[PDB]
Amino acid sequence: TSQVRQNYHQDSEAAINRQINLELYASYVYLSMSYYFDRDDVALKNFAKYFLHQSHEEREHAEKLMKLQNQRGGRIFLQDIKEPDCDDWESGQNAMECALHLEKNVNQSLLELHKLATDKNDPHLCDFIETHYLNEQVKAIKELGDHVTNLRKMGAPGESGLAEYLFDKHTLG
Amino acid sequence: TSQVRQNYHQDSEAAINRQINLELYASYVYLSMSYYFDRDDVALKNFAKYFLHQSHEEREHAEKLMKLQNQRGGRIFLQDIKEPDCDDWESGQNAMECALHLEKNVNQSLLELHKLATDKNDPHLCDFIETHYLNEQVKAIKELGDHVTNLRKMGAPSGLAEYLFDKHTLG
Amino acid sequence: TSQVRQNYHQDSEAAINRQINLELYASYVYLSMSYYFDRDDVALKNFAKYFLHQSHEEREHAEKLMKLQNQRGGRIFLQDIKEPDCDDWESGQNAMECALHLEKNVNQSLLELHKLATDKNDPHLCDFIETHYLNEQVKAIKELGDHVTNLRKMGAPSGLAEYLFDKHTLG
Amino acid sequence: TSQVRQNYHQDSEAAINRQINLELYASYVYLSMSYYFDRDDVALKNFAKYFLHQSHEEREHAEKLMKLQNQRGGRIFLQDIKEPDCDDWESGQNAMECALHLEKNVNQSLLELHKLATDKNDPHLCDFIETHYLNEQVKAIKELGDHVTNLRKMGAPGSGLAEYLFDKHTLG
Ligand SMILES: [Cl-]
Ligand SMILES: [Cl-]
Ligand SMILES: [Fe+3]
Ligand SMILES: [Fe+3]
Ligand SMILES: [Fe+3]
Ligand SMILES: [Fe+3]
Ligand SMILES: [Fe+3]
Repeated sequence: TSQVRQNYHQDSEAAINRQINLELYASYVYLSMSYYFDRDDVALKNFAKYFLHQSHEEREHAEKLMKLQNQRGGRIFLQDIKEPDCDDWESGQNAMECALHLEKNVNQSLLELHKLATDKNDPHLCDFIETHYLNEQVKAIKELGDHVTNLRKMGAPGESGLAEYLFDKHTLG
Repeated sequence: TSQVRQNYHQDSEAAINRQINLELYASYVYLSMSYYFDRDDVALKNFAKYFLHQSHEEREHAEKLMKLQNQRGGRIFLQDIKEPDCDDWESGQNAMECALHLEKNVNQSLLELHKLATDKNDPHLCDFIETHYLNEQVKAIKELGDHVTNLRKMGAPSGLAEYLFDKHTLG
Repeated sequence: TSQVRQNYHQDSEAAINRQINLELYASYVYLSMSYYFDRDDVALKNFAKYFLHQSHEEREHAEKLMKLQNQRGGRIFLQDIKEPDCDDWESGQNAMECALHLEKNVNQSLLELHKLATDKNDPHLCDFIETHYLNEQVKAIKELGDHVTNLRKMGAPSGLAEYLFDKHTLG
Repeated sequence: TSQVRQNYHQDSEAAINRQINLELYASYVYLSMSYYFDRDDVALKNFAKYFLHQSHEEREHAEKLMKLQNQRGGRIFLQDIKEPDCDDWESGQNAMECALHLEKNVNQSLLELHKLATDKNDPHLCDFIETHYLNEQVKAIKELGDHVTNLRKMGAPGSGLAEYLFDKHTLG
């Protein structure tokens, strides 16, 4: 037992390690999407910047969980970061929709983590999750929904060939 | 009677209280419209900001009338602020047209208030209305007509029209 | 159902809409009090400013809840904003006591909202309430209690208490 | 007949001259009140400076009316400035009530002026009065009402602290 460990359940420690893996996977997914849009046959430079920014943000999320693990006296256990679902994301609107699904998945995992934390009467963990992750997920999900809605209304794939270009310039640029 | 009251008719006092309520109602309508555009399935950020700004401006018009009522020694009476007609404004052009309708309604109320003030030989009230409200209304109504016209000509409910208008006119 | 909605109970959506109406009501009450102290037969300018500031804060609270409603994927439904209980608030201490009662009623509404969010295992909502509302309410309630206590001790309805408190505390 | 005169009724010209005299009279009244509060047995410095400022503003209102008379082609006719109704203004509250009565009388004269201007179809004069005088009067009157209300609620002579505290904390 660590000299700092107090009121920290083995289940919470394990769940935190799982969340670390999931944030790493999300970073990887966003990296994949970013360089999809860097392809010369896709060439949407602001989509690529947007997703690269998201990837680095997810990496930070994971590092903050690793820090938390150590603060509470748990022990980090790392697993394979699995390859993203695909290498071709097929359009700006589809990439946005995939990111929305990903972030809702991460949110669900964090909500189950919070529920585990309350069931184990770990207020520090409940507040850590509320303070640093829950509103971030809500804000991210809302932003992705707004982006999907706009691409949809614009006719993005294919209805209007200007849609992805204009959205890249005026929303993501 | 108030120690400040001079040449201020009870009909004018009553009309000023009605106008106060109308300005507060306009503020409420604009707040409703603004957050309609903040929905994730509408997502037009500059429409939402535009209408929020108009909402705060309407609140300011109401408070200027409350100050005026007190300045002349009338007494403020507040009524319920009615909920707006819709919670769904359906489109950027529809909301712009509803705003134009609302602004012409407010203007007609202000013109009737000026006609009342004229009948009561209240030049201070006439000039209050002229100075602070009449050209404000004319400018608002011209701006809204301009907006409606551009959204019309752009083909707005072309799927790009609301997007582009939000970016380049309101943004 | 909204594309963004997740772990957001229908009951919580309805409670947030009721809270929006209550915050707007508080804004209306504070506006009414503020311009009570603006009339020439009351004439306490800093009481007026204080209550006007509170009115604008309450409007901000309402708008933040509408933003929240949209963020979570619910739909804003607006209703009449009821006229305040009085148009004449009769004294500075009485207005401060009415404001205390109002803030306590808002706080009780927020506490019931938090309990509902706890029952529905919505930790995002619980922290929204804890972050933006609960301690602001405790601070507002203590500040109002402070004001009431000083006005009570100064002998407020001594003819000087209201004037002195208006200058030396609310100035 | 002035080379600049246009749409300017003789009646309006006469009424402008009467207004000039009234504004100068108001200035004189305020001067009187100011130095009442400067005497050693009254000794309220901020009452004194408030009413002095009021006097100087009244003189400005008079001079602007003289400018208008000349702008429109009228001829200024000046008359005795009457001595004020009182040498002793009795108290801070009483002086503010007298100031309130004075401004309400000037306001009534201005409203009668605007009515005459309306009747003679003189929109330039109507707007001169609206722009420079009507809301000035409304604001002055509301201010004096506020002051009277506070003094009387403080138990001012119409508590021996009320005049002192009002002089320090409101007129300071
Ligand atoms: Cl002529
Ligand atoms: Cl003091
Ligand atoms: Fe994350
Ligand atoms: Fe918390
Ligand atoms: Fe308005
Ligand atoms: Fe509030
Ligand atoms: Fe004058």
